[PDB]
Amino acid sequence: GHLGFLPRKRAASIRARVKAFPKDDRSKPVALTSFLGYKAGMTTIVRDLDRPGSKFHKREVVEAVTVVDTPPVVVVGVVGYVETPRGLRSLTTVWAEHLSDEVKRRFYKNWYKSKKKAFTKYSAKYAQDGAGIERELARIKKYASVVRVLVHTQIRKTPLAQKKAHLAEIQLNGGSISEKVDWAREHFEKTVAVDSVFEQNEMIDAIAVTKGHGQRGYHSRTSINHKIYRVGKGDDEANGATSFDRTKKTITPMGGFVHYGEIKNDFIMVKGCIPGNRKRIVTLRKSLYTNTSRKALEEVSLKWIDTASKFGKGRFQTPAEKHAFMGTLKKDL
RNA sequence: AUACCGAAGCAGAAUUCGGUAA
RNA sequence: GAAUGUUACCGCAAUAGUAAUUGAACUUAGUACGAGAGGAACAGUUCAUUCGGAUAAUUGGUUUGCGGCUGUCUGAUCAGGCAGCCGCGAAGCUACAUCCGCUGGAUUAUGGCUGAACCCUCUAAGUCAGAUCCAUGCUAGAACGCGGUGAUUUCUUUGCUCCACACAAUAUAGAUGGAUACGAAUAAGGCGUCCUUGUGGCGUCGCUGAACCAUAGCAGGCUAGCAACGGUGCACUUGGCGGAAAGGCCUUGGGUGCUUGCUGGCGAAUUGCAAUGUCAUUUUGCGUGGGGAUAAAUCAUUUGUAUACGACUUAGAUGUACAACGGGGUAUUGUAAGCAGUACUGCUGAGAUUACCUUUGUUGUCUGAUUUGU
Repeated sequence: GHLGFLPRKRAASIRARVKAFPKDDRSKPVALTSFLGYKAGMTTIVRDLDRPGSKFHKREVVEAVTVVDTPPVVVVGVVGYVETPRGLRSLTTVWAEHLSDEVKRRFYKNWYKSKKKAFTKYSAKYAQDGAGIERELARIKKYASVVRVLVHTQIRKTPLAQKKAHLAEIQLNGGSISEKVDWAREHFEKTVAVDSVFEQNEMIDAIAVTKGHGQRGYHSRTSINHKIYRVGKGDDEANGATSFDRTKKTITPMGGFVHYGEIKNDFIMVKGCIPGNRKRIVTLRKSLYTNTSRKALEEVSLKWIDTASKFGKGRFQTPAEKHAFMGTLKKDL
């Protein structure tokens, strides 16, 4: 057994705690250092191997790729940090004036029984000329060194019975922390898309809690060197609008995703599998730095995508395939 | 446990020796 | 899972566990070498084996649900009620399935530079290249670590909280004028000045704080006069600085006492020759007035990512919120009940189930007990 991955004690929460960020680039424009989303099932994808010298070089090759259910990231605040001899410390936290019901639920377990006195008087302080809630920005500018944005996911968009919001801190790539806080404030209550941070062929890393076998499993894990193959937009239609297979369909498997994960929002395709099963929230990061190897730098296309259901063994790809061979079906037509 | 140095009439391949190190 | 404020969310990390590993192919190659066969090599690329984490794209040992097969039989073909067998296949157990498994410093052995010991010297003063130690990363989080943040019982007869005054208990790891702020060197640094502004010139300081600020009044009162509007106890007000443990530093203007800077008038006694002769706050308790806000958690209900049992993850006090359904998709089966007679033929790839998604219309529910609170 691995010595580093011991003891095997289970994680304390579904969300995996991120404790490392890709340094701090003082020259890059302001951008998010990571992304948050939810994990769906898995599928299959094939692409052309442009890698030189490979056995399957310049040939179509099948690769296993998972699908991450990514809801839009709506900013709710930002957190500043200051260097100290006792380690990094969060000097001040601020919020985006207004908070959705899902965000308020995160602070409540018996939400229905509670009088729902969530963020309210704080908004009353904001409901004026600003003063303290505006001087906090100046205080952050004066002393802060690294600023982490505070965002939550649109859980109600995800097909999850649990409507409680999930929130985590994300560091800002850009320098000039004044610009960091200015951009964060301007983005208060705004919605951020995947294209604003990640991009196709980027070697992102995945971190999440492992599957529980029902103590084996249910522990946080980090997987690095995973290449994105296509930015997905499940809000629209015809997600399979690739250059090949001009018979546009949807990435959703027949009858919906197995067990759970009926995609109804943005999604992303990532090379290989991801730790943990569906219904688990997964955070994405740029993998610190980008390797210069062809396996990490080369860009890839996409073609065949499997759509047959897995509620059994799998056969039918689309409902329109059932005709001709079955003759008459008086029960239906 | 593998390799890093100096030497051999060590052309190359290849081989041996003194030190580091398990 | 027990305790410091109540509860909960997002964070930091003192600390500890460390992780990768070997071979193979191209191009540098038939190149340098070399009579000759034979055959280097850095760097750039492509794969798998040893080991580790994952998930099921596929595979794999792994809902009597669909077709029919035997027996006890309803009378009788339609039914298997009871005990199972041949094809398809999940649900999980669970691997013979798949991907991935990182880049920066200081060193040493070692190769040099400057340069004495005494021409030389990689070493004595230092330094460049350079594998063992630490960093990056991953895993847990002091449950005897820390920061920020959502809210602070509308009646315990202001209940909670911060303040003003106001009486007690509680004790001190131990006041009895003042922690009375640069940096850098110790084979030199300040101070005041000059400036043709520098590693500069001039005068000079240390050799201890054995000092600096203050220190006089019944333990510190009343009052009179002189010189200035300086010093200072205290309530305000304009503004700046301090985020490392900033929680302090002040700054403008008056207001109000003292002023021992100087000169006078008042009382000190009896504690009897002394008995620390009681003056600081740390915490907590009770009595009023000046304001501020009025919430949260457990069980229940349940969920299924979780699941040996705990635990964990959820939904709900009026909106497609919770949940039933048949429908729809999904998976499965290949000729079912009968009727058309030509000794199996059209309905009939049929009906069909469907613990996965789906909940479109109807329909039912939406209200309880306990606890917390500086």
